[PDB]
Amino acid sequence: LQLRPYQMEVAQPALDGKNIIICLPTGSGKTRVAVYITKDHLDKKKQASESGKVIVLVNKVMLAEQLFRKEFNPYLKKWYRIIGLSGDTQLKISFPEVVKSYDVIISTAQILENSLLNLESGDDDGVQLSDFSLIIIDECHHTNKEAVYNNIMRRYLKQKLRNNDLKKQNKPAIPLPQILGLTASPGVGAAKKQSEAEKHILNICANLDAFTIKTVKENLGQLKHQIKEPCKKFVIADDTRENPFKEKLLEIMASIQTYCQKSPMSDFGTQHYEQWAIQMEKKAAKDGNRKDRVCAEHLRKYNEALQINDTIRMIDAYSHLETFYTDEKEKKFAVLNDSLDETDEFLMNLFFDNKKMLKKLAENPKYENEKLIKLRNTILEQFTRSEESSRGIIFTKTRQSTYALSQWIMENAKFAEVGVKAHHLIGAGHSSEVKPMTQTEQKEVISKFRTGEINLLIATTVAEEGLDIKECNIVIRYGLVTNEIAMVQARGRARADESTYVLVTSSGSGVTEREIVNDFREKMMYKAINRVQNMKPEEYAHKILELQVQSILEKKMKVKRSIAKQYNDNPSLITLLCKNCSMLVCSGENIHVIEKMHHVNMTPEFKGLYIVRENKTTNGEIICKCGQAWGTMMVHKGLDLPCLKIRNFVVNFKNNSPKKQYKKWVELPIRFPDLDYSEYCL
Amino acid sequence: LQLRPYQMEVAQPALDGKNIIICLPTGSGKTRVAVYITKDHLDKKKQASESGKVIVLVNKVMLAEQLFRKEFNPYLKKWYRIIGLSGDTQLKISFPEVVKSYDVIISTAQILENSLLNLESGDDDGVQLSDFSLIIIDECHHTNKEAVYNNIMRRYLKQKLRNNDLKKQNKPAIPLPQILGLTASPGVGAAKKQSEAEKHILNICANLDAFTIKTVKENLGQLKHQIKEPCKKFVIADDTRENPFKEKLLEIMASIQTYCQKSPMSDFGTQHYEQWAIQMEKKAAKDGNRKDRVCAEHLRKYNEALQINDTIRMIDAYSHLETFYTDEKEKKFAVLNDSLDETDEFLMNLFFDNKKMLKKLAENPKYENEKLIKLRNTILEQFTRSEESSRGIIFTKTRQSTYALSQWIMENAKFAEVGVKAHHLIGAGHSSEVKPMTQTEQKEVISKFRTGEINLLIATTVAEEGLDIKECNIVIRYGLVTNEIAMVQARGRARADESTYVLVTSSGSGVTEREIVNDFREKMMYKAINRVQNMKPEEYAHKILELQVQSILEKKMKVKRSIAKQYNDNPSLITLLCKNCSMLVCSGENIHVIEKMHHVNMTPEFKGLYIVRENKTTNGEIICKCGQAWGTMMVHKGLDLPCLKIRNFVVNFKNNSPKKQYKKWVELPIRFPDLDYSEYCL
RNA sequence: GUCAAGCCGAGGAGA
RNA sequence: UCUCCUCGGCUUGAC
RNA sequence: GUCAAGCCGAGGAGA
RNA sequence: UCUCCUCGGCUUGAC
Ligand SMILES: [Zn+2]
Ligand SMILES: [Zn+2]
Repeated sequence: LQLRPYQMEVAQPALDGKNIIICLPTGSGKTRVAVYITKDHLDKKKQASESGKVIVLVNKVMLAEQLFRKEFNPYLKKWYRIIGLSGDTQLKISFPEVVKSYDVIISTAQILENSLLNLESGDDDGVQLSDFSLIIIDECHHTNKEAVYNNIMRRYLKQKLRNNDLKKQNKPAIPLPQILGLTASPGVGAAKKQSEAEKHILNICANLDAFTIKTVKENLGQLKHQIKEPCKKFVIADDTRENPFKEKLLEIMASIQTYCQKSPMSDFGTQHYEQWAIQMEKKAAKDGNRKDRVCAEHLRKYNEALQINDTIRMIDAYSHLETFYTDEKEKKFAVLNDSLDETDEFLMNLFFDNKKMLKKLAENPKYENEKLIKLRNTILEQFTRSEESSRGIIFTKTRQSTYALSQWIMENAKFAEVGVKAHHLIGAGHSSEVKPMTQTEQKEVISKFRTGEINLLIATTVAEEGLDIKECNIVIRYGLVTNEIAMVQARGRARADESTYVLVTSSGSGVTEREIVNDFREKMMYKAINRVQNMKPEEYAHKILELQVQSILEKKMKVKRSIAKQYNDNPSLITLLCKNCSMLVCSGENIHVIEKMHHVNMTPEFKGLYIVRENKTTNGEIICKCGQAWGTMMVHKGLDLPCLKIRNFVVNFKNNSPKKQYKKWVELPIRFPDLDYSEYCL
Repeated sequence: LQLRPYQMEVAQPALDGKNIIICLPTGSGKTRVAVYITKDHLDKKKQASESGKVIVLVNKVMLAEQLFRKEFNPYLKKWYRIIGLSGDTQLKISFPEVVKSYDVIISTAQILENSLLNLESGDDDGVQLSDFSLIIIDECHHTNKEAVYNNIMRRYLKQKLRNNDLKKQNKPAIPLPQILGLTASPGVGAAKKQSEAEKHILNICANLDAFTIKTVKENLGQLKHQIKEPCKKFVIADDTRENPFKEKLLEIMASIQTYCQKSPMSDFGTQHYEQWAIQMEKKAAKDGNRKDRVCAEHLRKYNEALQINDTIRMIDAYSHLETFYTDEKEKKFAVLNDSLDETDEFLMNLFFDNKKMLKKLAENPKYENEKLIKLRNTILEQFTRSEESSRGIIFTKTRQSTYALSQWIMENAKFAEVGVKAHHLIGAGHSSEVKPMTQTEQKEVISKFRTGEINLLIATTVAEEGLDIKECNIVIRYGLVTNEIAMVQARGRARADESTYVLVTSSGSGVTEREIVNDFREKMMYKAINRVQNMKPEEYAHKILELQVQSILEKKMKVKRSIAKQYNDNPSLITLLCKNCSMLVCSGENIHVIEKMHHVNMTPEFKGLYIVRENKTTNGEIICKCGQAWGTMMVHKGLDLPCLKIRNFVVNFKNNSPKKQYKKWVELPIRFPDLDYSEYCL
């Protein structure tokens, strides 16, 4: 085992109790300190002949795998038992046994939280914090209002308050395990005033029951000498192109609005216009009136097209619009086949013509963009001066930006002659209609980029966290900004001597202000850390107890308000109607539930009312006669049961029918019966 | 006849209807209970003057023979007629007559299933379950998703649902026979949560229409007193040798990969690397490109060599590699005789040299292994302390492990001076290129080991089931684990007072976790058995009917999806090409079928295109000009017809030719004509 | 009584 | 989906 | 080992 | 409240 002087200095208090936090810059070997502390604690327990239980909590499965593979297991594999859990991992043994089997655990917090909830509900034995002797948390800054770590530590704090009550009343008390937290930047919860930043840091400490931040001061110099600082670069551009195509799109906007006779009262292409369109569509659906709901949806689509145009070339906005409208036309063709609306037909007659005109206009690369040209100039100069040693990382905002920029970079032959290789990267969560990337695909891309099979990697906020890469020189941000914590993490991910942290932005975005404020929050955070390290121990204890009570009572009354908050036992006392068109779809008696998860009806009347879409190229889509999507087919129990999304339906109570929208099955108060499938048999 | 109090307690409900299950530990005389119940049922039928038909179903022919010989026949031979059937037995009488002749039957389930299928298809009269009056099933735990017992009981459950429909509609109904099931551990279908284990047990009960598990509780104590528990032992070793030879093999790996310019992206020696190699070879064959398919195959061979090295000494991996490459060289010599490829010749020039070097290096027993040394130490201490009373049983994973360990144990003189005698044992199914052991050979080895002619018996999963041996003290597992059911059966096969259940394992394998989880699943299974025995009879009936409908509908829609699932009447509309090399081999017009089983072509053009290998020392092998194996010669009809394996060929449709691999004759949609051999005559 | 070949299906373990 | 292991059934043929 | 679907919760940014 | 992005957990199913 190897340790360094500043590591001892920071970790010295933890060696004897002192449940504390640790904050060190990236690449400081925090995991090494954690493993050393765990080994010391286990040795002390074995010498003392008491049970030694250690758990490590991480918010990312990849982090758990990396910790169990690279650093944690190899050092301590021989002395004790080690294992790493996760949802992906097949927890075939159990959670409780691995707790009372290995004496050392690595896992995501939510697994432990689920075990605790099972224990309190009595469904499973689960485990209690008292069964442990040491908790280690990674990325403490995520411990906040009601995150998972915060739930675990709220449980611990309730136990500690119970112990406080007993000590002055009953001598026996439940022992509480030591708590160690790790991070690099504890962060600022939007607190601007340095006093508010101090309050935020004290809240973080109280959430962990931390005795002190305990940052390195004496040996700090040597640490600073060992760590290096990259180089920055700012680049700003102004928008003056897009006039022809954008003006034509705005003319289409105006025509549609005059058809609807509506006043947006806001500049076109802003998310406020999207919000207004959503509100208008919701109101139209609630009132049951047509001619505006479908028009509101189309206005929303045109607004999204205008936004993507503002951010991306005309061809991408055209592709989005024509894909959506080709899907709508396929819906209309299917509706005609199984068997004319003034709004739909008016819009479509306007469209076909304007779509042909915009196809003709789209073949005009004279005014495509300038930010992309400037990006090309940047890319080429840095990669040419790198001479094949450029590990380019691109950060953008959305999925479509990544896809389109990767495609158009591959199209360009200048990068090809330079030898650049570009591949895109995105998250896992399925959303935005875009194909998510599987964790296996993520790992494949990262491995290719590490070994050099990929020289240019387009990514999103995922790259800003994790993604341990040996070399990262040219890290460019294409008009985005998240916060000081992620900003510092990304700027520290450029782990190379001559690394360019380049910010390619539009003049409108004030990212320079945010980076300046981030550096100032960094120095303010260091100052607040020094202050708290210099605050009175008694006052520090009083304030941490204060914020502990804050959190405890907040959670208590959150449960109080959310005991039920919605109670009604009315199995079949509503009518569900279609959204775009108002016809009786179902009632509360013909519908049934599966697994307490999926809602579906199987009555032949339902069968002979809807329409089925040929699956896009088993789980085929199901739609209405007006083209409104109702759900998807499912194969559970073997029956081809059409599950439906309540977001696409509307509700009407039999009592008074105040039409409203739910947007989610759980949100509504009433309950639907479980699918007792004794019927449908033969 | 002899019976014991707990046997009456468990079997009392079955004496009057109550189609149920029974679970008792090994050596509890379950067969005695079954024969007593059968005698009681027959006596009741004769007193009542109604036909009494009893069938016994077993999944192993040896089990049927043992039951008919030792316990079942002798007790009841006088009162009624008894017989035991099996595929090995010459069923010259018939199935239906023995059903309506003996009034008592012992057989494998598949015989009854085939009779039922013949009856439904109308080809043969067959028999129906209504013709029976009592079914007894052995090893109920095998009754699962779609095993044979599950098919029989699905037929029975469909009949029962028909009867349920009639009772409320038509008074007359088809009588259903009583059902009795037997086992020792009903098992857990991977269900971890105790609720999921309860669901699995309820599914098992529903599959058998069981009214209750009916386990012994009152007299359980006496049973526990009568049965004894062996002693356990764990031993773990770590791997640090193999560096020279393994490093040289990995250098060969790297050279081959650089020749192919491929990135495995995974640690060498893992089955994932084998899967990737298989996928790459399949892709190469599909695309018709060479230089990678043969290279992929050789990479697979080297991976297998590395795995066997990791598990076994260097000499075994060398023997495997040199045998395979000597076969390849014999193929090449034959190809040269009947008449140079860059990949083959490059690989072979690399090989000859590296093979000579590895021969020179192989004579180095300084770092052969440590797990084998530890195994030797174990073996010697237990056999020395046994003083010739050691019935050693060794469990391993594969055929080659058994062969090599037996050979190397016989080579060692320490066991020889101790007087140890070692013989290997394997299954019957032909696979892995290894000579399978005939059931006659199996019986010979088991008889020799029982009488003491063999003191050490190396075996595989076969030994974990059946293999009734009087004495078994030292049962050692050399790095393997299957499940809780087989674990408990094997641990109960150590039927002696002082028996050592020894687990010799590598530190990597977590067999200790699995055995702990197996004991915990045992107690959880007992708890679930108690619960179901304490569940409400009405709720129990409802849930069993629920799962019965589950299974019935699942099978219904499985047939629905598998009515045909692949339909095409195109006698000669494809071209079959060789796999390793892409040349036209045959078409769909020149090929013919025999017995609906064997595929072959006899055109002289086919004759003058392939090559024949001298049979390894009638059914000689047939190969291509590129060394690819095409099939084997056959003598059916008397003609020397070369049958071919579709796994070694590739297909090309005349319409659009999307090259694909079938791997099996049945899987493909099209049909080939029967061999009308009116041609070829004179 | 013994052997060889081929085909079909099923289960378990691992990945 | 792949590997390993196990089981049963069917057909042919030979000794 | 791989894939698809669905559901639940949480965090960050913007408005 | 809406949009965008990210994360984790659960269930099912298939290969
Ligand atoms: Zn509608
Ligand atoms: Zn060939």
